[PDB]
Amino acid sequence: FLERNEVKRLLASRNSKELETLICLFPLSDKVSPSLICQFLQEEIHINEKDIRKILLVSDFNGAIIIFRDSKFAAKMLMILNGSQFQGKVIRSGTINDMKRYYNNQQN
Repeated sequence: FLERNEVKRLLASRNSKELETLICLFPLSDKVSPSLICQFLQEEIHINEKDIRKILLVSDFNGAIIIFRDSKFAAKMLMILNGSQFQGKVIRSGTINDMKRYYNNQQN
C-alpha cells in the first residue's frame, strides 16, 4: 500500500505538532501482529474513521502509529491506556523515538 511511505515520513517528521496529536502504540507482542493490531484497536480504542485521523501498522519495531483527533487526547490516552497487561506481557506506548527504544528492548 502507501503506509510505509508515511511510516517513514512520520518516523523522520520534525513537526512536534504531529508527535503530539499522535503516538506509536507498543502493545504488539510476539503473539500480536499488524492485522490483529487494528482489530484490537477498534476493539479496545474504539478507533474508527472518526476518532482516528489515520492509522498505520509499524511492524519493524512492533508499534502502531495513531493520530487520534487531538494532541491532548493522544498523550492523555497514551498515559491512561498503556502500562497495561496483555498477552502475558506489559504493554506500553510512546512516540517514534520511545518506540525505537522499546524496539531495542524487543530485538535484544
